[PDB]
Amino acid sequence: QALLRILKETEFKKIKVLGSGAFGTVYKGLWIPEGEKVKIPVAIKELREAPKANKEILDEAYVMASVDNPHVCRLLGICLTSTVQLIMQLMPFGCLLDYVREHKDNIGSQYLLNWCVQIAKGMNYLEDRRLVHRDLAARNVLVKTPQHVKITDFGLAKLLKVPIKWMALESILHRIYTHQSDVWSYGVTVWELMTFGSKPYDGIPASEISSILEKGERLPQPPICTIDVYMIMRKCWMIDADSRPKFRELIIEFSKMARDPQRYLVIQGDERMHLPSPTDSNFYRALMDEEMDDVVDAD
Amino acid sequence: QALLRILKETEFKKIKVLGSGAFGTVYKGLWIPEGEKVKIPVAIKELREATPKANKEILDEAYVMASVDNPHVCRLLGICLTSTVQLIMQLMPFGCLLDYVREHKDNIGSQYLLNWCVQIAKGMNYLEDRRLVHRDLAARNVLVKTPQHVKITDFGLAKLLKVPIKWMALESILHRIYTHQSDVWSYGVTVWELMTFGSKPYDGIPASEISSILEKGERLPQPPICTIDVYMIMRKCWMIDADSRPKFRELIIEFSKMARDPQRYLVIQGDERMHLPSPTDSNFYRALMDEEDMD
Ligand SMILES: Nc1ncnc2c1ncn2[C@@H]1O[C@H](COP(=O)(O)OP(=O)(O)NP(=O)(O)O)[C@@H](O)[C@H]1O
Ligand SMILES: Nc1ncnc2c1ncn2[C@@H]1O[C@H](COP(=O)(O)OP(=O)(O)NP(=O)(O)O)[C@@H](O)[C@H]1O
Ligand SMILES: [Mg+2]
Ligand SMILES: [Mg+2]
Repeated sequence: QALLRILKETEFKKIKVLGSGAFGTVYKGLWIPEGEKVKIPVAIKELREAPKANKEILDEAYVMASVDNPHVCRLLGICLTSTVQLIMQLMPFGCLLDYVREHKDNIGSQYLLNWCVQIAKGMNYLEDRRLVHRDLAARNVLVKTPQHVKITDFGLAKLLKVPIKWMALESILHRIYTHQSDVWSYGVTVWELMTFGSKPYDGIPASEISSILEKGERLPQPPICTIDVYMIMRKCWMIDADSRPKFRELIIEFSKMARDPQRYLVIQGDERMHLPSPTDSNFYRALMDEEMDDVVDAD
Repeated sequence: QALLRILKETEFKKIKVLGSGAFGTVYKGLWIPEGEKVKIPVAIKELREATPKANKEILDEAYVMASVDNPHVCRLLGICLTSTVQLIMQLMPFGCLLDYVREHKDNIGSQYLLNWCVQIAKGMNYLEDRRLVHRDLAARNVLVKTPQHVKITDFGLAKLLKVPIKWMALESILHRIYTHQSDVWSYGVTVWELMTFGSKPYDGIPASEISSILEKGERLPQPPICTIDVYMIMRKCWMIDADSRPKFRELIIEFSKMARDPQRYLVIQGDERMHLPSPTDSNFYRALMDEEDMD
C-alpha cells in the first residue's frame, strides 16, 4: 500500500477541467499537504461509473500504483469517498497527439522515431507485467518533456466512445484484448505520429471499420515515411495476431532506425531539427525531469 | 560546460518577489521554452549592483556553481547576463529551513531535526571534497525540497561579491580567513538555529561586539531540547583553533548515530506523537516533488 496514497477529500481541490474521454474527466488540481502552506499541482481523473465495491477498486488501483518504468505513468493516489478520483503527476505539456499537431512544422525524424521507441518500451513493460492497455493511442501518450513521453490510462478499461479506429479486428469482432491487440493500436499510434496527428480513417464511420479491414484496406502510407517504416505499421495490422510484431521487436527495430533517422523518414528541413544540445538537455532534466535518458542518437 | 544554460531575457519572466538578502532579490519566475506554450516555475536571483568585464569572471564562477552534483547542495542551472546578472535555479515552494522550523515550532520531531543535521553535513562534506568554501552557511541558506529532503543553497555567492557576523568563525571576522573549518563554525550555528526552532543567535548583542565576546570564550547557549552530547558537538564547532573543530565527515557519522536513536539525544515535549514519514507518504512526496537520487 506504500505505493498508493489514500487521499482525504479535504487535502486536494480541483481547479480547471483539462479534458474528457471515455472513462472520466481530467482536472488540473492542487494538493495541500496537512499542516503545510504549499499548494502542489496534481492531475485528478474523476471516473465515470460502470458497478463494483470500494475494496475491489482499491485492489485494481494498487496494481496501477505499482508500475515502475520511465515510459509509463504511475497511479500516485486515490480518493474513494464520493466518486472515484485518481491522483497522478500533472503533465504540463499535455498529450502527444496535441503536441504533434501543435508542432507539425518543427518535428524532426530524431524526435518521431525516439517517441516510437519510448512508447514501445512502456508497452513492453506492461506486457512483462501481464497488463493489457486496451486504449493505447496518441491521446494516451503524455509528454513529460518533448524528449520523454509516457503511456497513461492503462487498464482504466478494466476498472470500468469505444476507440474502434485503434482496436484490432479481433477486438472489434469478438472483444478479445491481448498484448498483440495492443500492438495493433501501437501501429495506429505510430501512424498518428507520422501524419502529425491526422485522424485515422477520417470521414469513414466506425461501423464500417471491420468491413474495410476484412477487405484488406488499411491506413495509407504517411508522406514522410519510407517503406521500411510503413511495413512496420502494416505488420501491426495483420489479421493473425501472432503474426504481428512483439513490443520488444518493435523497440529494437525503431532503435536501429533512430541511429540513421534521415534514412527512414523524409522531412523537409530535417537537418535543422535535432535533439537538444547537452546544455539544453541538462536544463530540461533539472527543472522538469529528474527521474532514464537513453535517447537514441544519430550516427 | 554544458551544465550552465545561458538564457535569453525573453525566455523568462518574474511573477513574485520571494525575499532579499545581502546579494540580491529572489523572485518566483516562469520559464517559457521557445516555441512552446508551457510556463515552468523557476527561482531567479537578481543580483544587486549593475555589472561587462566582470561578466567573464561571474561566468567562470557560475560554471563552478553549476557543476555541484550532490542531493544536498543546490545546483545553479542557468544565468542571464543583463545590466543585472540573473541566476536561475530550481524553485523550492517550501522555502528555507529557517522559516520552516519557525512555522512548525514545537511541532517538529527529533527524527527530522537530526536528519536535517546529517543532510547538511553531507552537503558541506561534498563541497569540502570539491575544495569549495561556502562562506555563508546559515539556516536561512538551507532550502526545504520536501520536509524529508533539505539542500544547501547560495554556495559561491559570497565569493561572487552585511557580513553575516553572527555565523562567522572568529578568524573570518578578524582576518577574512574563510576555510572549510570556518564553514564548520557556521554549521554549528546553523544546527543551533534548528535546535532552537529558529532563534536569532546572540540576540541583544550588537554585531560589532561579537568578536569581543567570542574571544572571551562566550558562545551560543545550550538549546532546551539538546542533551549534552548534541551541544558538545556544537561547542566543538566553535573552538578558537580551527584545526580542533570537527570535520564534516565526523559530523556525518555523529549525527547519523544520534538519528538512529533520536529520543536519546533530543528531549522534546510531544515527541511521541509528532510525525515521522511513513513509506506511503514518502513515496507520494517524491513522485510529485522530488524524483532525484536521494534525500
Ligand atoms: N496527468 C496528466 N497531466 C496533464 N494532462 C493530462 C493528464 N492526464 C490526461 N491529461 C489530458 O486530459 C485529457 C483527458 O484525458 P482522458 O479523460 O483520458 O481522455 P483522452 O485520454 O483524451 N481519451 P480516452 O482514450 O477516451 O480516455 C487527455 O487527452 C490529456 O491530454
Ligand atoms: N530556489 C529557491 N526557491 C525558493 N525560495 C528561495 C530559493 N532561493 C532563495 N529563496 C528564498 O528567497 C529569499 C531571499 O533569499 P536570499 O536573497 O538568498 O536571502 P537570504 O537567504 O535570506 N540571506 P543571504 O542568502 O545570507 O543573503 C529567502 O527567503 C530564501 O529562502
Ligand atoms: Mg486518457
Ligand atoms: Mg540565501
